[PDB]
Amino acid sequence: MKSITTDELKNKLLESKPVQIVDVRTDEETAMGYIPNAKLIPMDTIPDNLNSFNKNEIYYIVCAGGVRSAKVVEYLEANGIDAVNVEGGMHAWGDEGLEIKS
Repeated sequence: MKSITTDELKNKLLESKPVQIVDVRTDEETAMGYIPNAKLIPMDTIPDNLNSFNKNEIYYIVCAGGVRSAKVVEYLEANGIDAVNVEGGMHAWGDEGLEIKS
């Protein structure tokens, strides 16, 4: 399984092309703050949202702790979608610089 640390993912904020981050936590969790610009697609709803992903992009999958996200990476790979688990999830990312929607 492809994997990336939160520090390495943060480093990609310095890059030209925008990175695709998908937060698969529940609505209750993401409501407390999520990574700016992340797609919010709770895990249980992922099979209903295959058309949010395309076959040309890499998707970095984040959950609370990097467990749920790993199962989502396997599911996406079985559907032909490049996905990378974000190690340690939001626990590793921290709670600073997050967005909450008005």
